[PDB]
Amino acid sequence: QISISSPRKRIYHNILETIGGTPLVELHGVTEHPRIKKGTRILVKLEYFNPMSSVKDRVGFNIVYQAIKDGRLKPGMEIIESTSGNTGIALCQAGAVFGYRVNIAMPSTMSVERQMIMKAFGAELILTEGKKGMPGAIEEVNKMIKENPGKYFVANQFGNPDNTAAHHYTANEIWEDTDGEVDIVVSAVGTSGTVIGVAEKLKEKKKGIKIIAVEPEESAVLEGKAKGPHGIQGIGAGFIPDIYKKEFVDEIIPIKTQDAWKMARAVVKYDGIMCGMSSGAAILAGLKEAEKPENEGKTIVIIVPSCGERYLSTDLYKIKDEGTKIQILDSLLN
Amino acid sequence: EQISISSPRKRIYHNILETIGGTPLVELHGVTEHPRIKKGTRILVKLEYFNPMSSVKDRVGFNIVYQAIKDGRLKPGMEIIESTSGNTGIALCQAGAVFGYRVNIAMPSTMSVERQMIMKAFGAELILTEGKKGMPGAIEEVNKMIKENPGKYFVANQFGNPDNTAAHHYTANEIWEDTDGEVDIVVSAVGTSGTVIGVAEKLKEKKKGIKIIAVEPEESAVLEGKAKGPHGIQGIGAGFIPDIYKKEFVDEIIPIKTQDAWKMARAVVKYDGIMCGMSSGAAILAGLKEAEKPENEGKTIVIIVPSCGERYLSTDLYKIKDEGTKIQILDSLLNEHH
Ligand SMILES: *Cc1c(COP(=O)(O)O)cnc(C)c1O
Ligand SMILES: *Cc1c(COP(=O)(O)O)cnc(C)c1O
Repeated sequence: QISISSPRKRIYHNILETIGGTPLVELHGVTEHPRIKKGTRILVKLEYFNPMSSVKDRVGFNIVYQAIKDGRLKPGMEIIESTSGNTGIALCQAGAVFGYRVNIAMPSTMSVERQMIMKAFGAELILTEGKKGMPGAIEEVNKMIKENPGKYFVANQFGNPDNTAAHHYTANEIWEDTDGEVDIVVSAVGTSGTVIGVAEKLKEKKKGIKIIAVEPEESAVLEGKAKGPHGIQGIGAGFIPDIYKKEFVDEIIPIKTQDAWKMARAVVKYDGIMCGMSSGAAILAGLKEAEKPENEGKTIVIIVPSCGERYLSTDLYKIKDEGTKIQILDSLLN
Repeated sequence: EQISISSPRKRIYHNILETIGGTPLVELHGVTEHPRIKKGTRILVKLEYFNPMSSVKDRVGFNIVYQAIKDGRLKPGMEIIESTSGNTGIALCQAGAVFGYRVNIAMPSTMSVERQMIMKAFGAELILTEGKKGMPGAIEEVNKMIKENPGKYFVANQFGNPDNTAAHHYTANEIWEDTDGEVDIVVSAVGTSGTVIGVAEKLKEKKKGIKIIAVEPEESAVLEGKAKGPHGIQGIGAGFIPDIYKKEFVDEIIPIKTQDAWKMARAVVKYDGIMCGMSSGAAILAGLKEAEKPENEGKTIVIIVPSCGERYLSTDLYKIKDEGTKIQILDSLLNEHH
């Protein structure tokens, strides 16, 4: 028997109130492996259920809403951030609701898709020199702040603890949804707001929970390697964010870009869940935990930051995989 | 005011299909700020893009496949087929993936390449038909395939399948529960008509006096008895009256111009921060038109929002950049006289 969702029994005052309370869903297709025991539970928390389909919805909202409550953002000021991704979308959504102008700086070469999304929300785009990358976008933001003191609130996603703090809700949802049974949480790391915010709130609930960060093998900076070229969009920032707190992270798992994409392909094919690239990374790390003998019967929760639809212009679904399901899962796990 | 985000669901879903439905009902504020709309009337949008694949059709793909499995119309060995280049294709692929059935989707080779990619990701077999022939070419090929392979295929038949309409009794129950029975008017832009009919069937059981409004393109006003015509409101205006349409359940039909549907959608995202799709712009505009009627003062108006704007980035939806303040834009959208 299969029951769909019941009424929410709420009228939301605006779209920001629909942020969070994201669903926790059992994996079955990709967990069908002789070495993963029946009792081991592998669950994915689908952050693309947020109104703009990513985990960053929580971040854009909390950063802006807190700044407004704080007086760090007040009438006549504008929001600014250098970002070409989900954070920019999330800031645009918050700014639209609150009635604050949003300025997003990114290299002109970037996501013309996400550019259009940001413009649709009424953002002013600051398109910087393509060859200078994100450093060039940050550079222009700093120049604008210098020339206009008092005008701008900078979101500062990698240094702002309102990022981290938003994920106390993420943690509370994992705790409640699992009835306190969660044993391990796996999170692919971009800003690190999720892994740290979740870790600190869950540790408050149960010290024994294992917290696993995931990063690209090609840019394993949390593990002390250097910034390198990789293809896992949304993670591998190439530095350790100021909001990172190593004390709260129990293990770091490196995942190859190609394996993350291949995992994401298997998850949509065998579970009907259209996860993004970083989710492929997290889920593979989670499956690797799930086959460990010391983890038999444990409840493993894996954060899924975004949906595959935001990746159609990428190479994510371009490579075809050879073999049967078990062949594909063996190739990922070996 | 205090802004509070959503509480935990307090559920572990056995699979992705269990996350379908129970979509949020959200107040509009920004686009309702016009002198002709009274403070007391409540204008709400039901955001069907909260479904796992971001459209109302998740309910339809699911219920069509599930009810067919339960009935025995779909059984092991058979494959699912449908000619569709829209959201129904995606919803069938999602259902097929979870239930473990092959899904065959037919569409013109030139139509929605992005959602072609989405469907293939889900493991669907794409039947790409001659571009110039359009959807009739796709329907023709599905017809050929089922004729040659009797018993092999289960046809979803979205425009004639009572399981489409039936799925919307849940949509109706959600509207009913979320409004504490206060809902007065439901506005739905019509594609298959599953939503407007299924909602009407169930709500008309709850209380007398709930006004059911269908919305269609001004250019293809076939429900109002006008002739089929070219229009740009993706997801609606099929050009015919679907077999599941029941005119007795519909109180009024509102035609909306393509250009106005787009402009409304642009306004909703900019002033309410809600990224609704094209057909949503049509439904919302119709809803605001209801909200300005004096007989509707203080009523609760519920507008179906079938899809999100991100599915429209390759269209002209956001290419036109409206000049003018919020009040000029809203005033220009409501200014038609009748
Ligand atoms: C932000 C993001 C992440 C990482 O989440 P953090 O909380 O920033 O570490 C992973 N994937 C995608 C697609 C993201 O946008
Ligand atoms: C299906 C659909 C509609 C219309 O809903 P019906 O229940 O088929 O009438 C409107 N917009 C979009 C984008 C759709 O996919």
